Amino acid sequence: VTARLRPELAGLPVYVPGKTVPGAIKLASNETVFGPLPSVRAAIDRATDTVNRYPDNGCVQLKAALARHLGPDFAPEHVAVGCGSVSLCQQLVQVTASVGDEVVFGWRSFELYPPQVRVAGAIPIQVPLTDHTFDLYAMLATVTDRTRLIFVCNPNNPTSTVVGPDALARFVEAVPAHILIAIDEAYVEYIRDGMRPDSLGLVRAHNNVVVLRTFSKAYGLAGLRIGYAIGHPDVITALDKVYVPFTVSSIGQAAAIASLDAADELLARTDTVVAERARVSAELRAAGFTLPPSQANFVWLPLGSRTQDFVEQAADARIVVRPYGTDGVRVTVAAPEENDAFLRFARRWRSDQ
Amino acid sequence: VTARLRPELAGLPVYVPGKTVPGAIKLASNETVFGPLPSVRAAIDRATDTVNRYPDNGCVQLKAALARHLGPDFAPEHVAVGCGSVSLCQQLVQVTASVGDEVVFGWRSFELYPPQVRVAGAIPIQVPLTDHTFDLYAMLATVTDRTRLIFVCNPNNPTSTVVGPDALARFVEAVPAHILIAIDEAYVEYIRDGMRPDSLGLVRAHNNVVVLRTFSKAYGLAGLRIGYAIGHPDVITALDKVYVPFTVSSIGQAAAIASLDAADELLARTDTVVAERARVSAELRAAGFTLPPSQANFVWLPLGSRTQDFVEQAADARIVVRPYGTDGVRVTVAAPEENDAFLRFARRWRSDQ
Ligand SMILES: Cc1ncc(COP(=O)(O)O)c(CN)c1O
Ligand SMILES: Cc1ncc(COP(=O)(O)O)c(CN)c1O
Repeated sequence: VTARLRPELAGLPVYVPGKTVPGAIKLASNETVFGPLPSVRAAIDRATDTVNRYPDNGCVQLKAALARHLGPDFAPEHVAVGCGSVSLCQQLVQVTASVGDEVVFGWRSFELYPPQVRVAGAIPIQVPLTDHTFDLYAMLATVTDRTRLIFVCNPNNPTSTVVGPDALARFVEAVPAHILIAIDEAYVEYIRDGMRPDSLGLVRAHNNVVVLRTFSKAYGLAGLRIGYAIGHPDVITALDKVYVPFTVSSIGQAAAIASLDAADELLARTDTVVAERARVSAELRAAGFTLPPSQANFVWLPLGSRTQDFVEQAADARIVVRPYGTDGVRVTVAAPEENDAFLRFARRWRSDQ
Repeated sequence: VTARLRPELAGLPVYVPGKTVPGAIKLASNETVFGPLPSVRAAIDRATDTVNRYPDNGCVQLKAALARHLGPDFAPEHVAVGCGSVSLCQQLVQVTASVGDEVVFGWRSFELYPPQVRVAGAIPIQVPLTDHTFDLYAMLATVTDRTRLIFVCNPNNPTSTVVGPDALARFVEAVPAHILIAIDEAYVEYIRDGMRPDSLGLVRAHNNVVVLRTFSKAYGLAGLRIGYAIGHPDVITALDKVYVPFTVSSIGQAAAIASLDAADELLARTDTVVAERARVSAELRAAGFTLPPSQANFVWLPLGSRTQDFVEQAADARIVVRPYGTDGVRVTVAAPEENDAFLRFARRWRSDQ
């Protein structure tokens, strides 16, 4: 006899992380390539002095720094902080959804969403993409009385694309006002070409809109786990009710504050990533690959049934890229020498096809 | 109109942390008082270089070290790691309980249990203590067909006591074998007087027993959030299914590994805390305070309706102690000079009654 566990656990689609392989360049987790700035390193060591003490459960000084960086329309009451935006995704489910409820999102999208929804006893409504892009029209139509939460992943992980900014505004305006809408903006700092939506204006104009952002990519703290949500104080308060206490570490909070102080410097680096993104995209298309327009720090190769082969052969060339079933491969844009290694491999692989 | 949130959120008993008051003596969060060893800071220093990279989702190195420390009868498959044992408490609830299900625990016990149970839509069965100690007989009598999880907090937070080690074994033997029993051993390193149970023996003897331990107290890493569970590989596999990805940070893992390597030095320090505990207990009793026999790094003062006054008066003396309703005050055993400052206050307060 064994302990009786919940029946939902069997076949639960557990999250599978990007691999780390000795000897290989990693283009599978959308990480930026630079270690911490001197001031960030200093804050980590300063926080290390008092590691025997619990963190601030409320991340008070971080919220004050985030509110200031968000501008005059936002105060700390509009900000929740979580142990990665992955934690905030679960907290959103925990404040909205229970047994038999529905959570709507585009698919393929962040692989985190389905299992977290299922843990709540709710059902994920996975709405197909159109041209590798969230289909807001289709998502709206599938709303029912039991729809408790909607995720819009923008830019989308793993397809890299963004919806039209005006289209997003129309969507939010059309959704029944009682349904929480979470706009996942993990990659927002990489959006160019006038495609960034007025996400903060949407949270101002609508009490049911919450925006998720992260320190893991542009701010370079994927190792330390700081995500934040921007929303209406009632929603922020609810998220803080289900927050697992102390999960955002002291060192994480201090490192995040120091990163905010260096934001001009850190955000300027995204311009370089975007330049490589354009170059990687141009070279891949010149080789004969087709891929959608990326607004993130990665590209999406919809290789279908060939994704497994591409990834295995990439591994043989000491390059780690990220497979998504039989849909495609997500390739991070990183250092120029890593991007060149990937491009050389990609040309060679497609020639062999 | 506001976003519709779950009804269970209204009046949820949200976890209230111990206050942190700059300039005051903090005896409110059961923290140890020493900064990290140079070897631990060095491990953090090395990990700081790659904070741009995600942590190991599987905590492979840490699990291996934990399994070595647990001895020849335990391998990594018996160990789950969480972002604090507080996260593992939620994971336990997530693998066992949903709407209508029951979770039984002694009360007063860990403030964390009721809200996490309610977040699952489950029903907390709160079984009164007897002489400030878990009443295993009464808890057994409360078991039903809907009992999905049992918490035994040993030593108990906040009352500081343990049940008899044989009584614990008999309780485990008498609980129906399909019900998961979690033994919360956050303070196990402080148990003396032959009162420590054979919890690892119980795990080996029973597939439905899981033991929770932490790096936050004896190992002095409260700021960095590492807890671990020891159990049957099926339970561990299940806990890892609901684990929020990457929540145990890269720096936390490195610090925890370093702390295991320095376990002889760190564990030896528990003897000094134990000596202070006996000393403080004698000083309080001589000053007219009754208290149960503590096996933790804190004592429990069953002040009843006077706890608010005691805490307020302590606060005015620049001493932070932890109030629990109209039941009592939990006071951490910390540095000798800090304990003496508290004792001075305690004697003063006593004389004013
Ligand atoms: C859309 C999205 N949201 C959240 C996350 C998780 O980020 P964090 O490291 O802040 O948890 C990811 C990971 N790439 C993502 O793609
Ligand atoms: C019984 C018990 N369990 C778990 C915890 C949480 O410890 P951690 O810091 O590992 O989350 C505490 C905190 N005092 C506790 O008292």
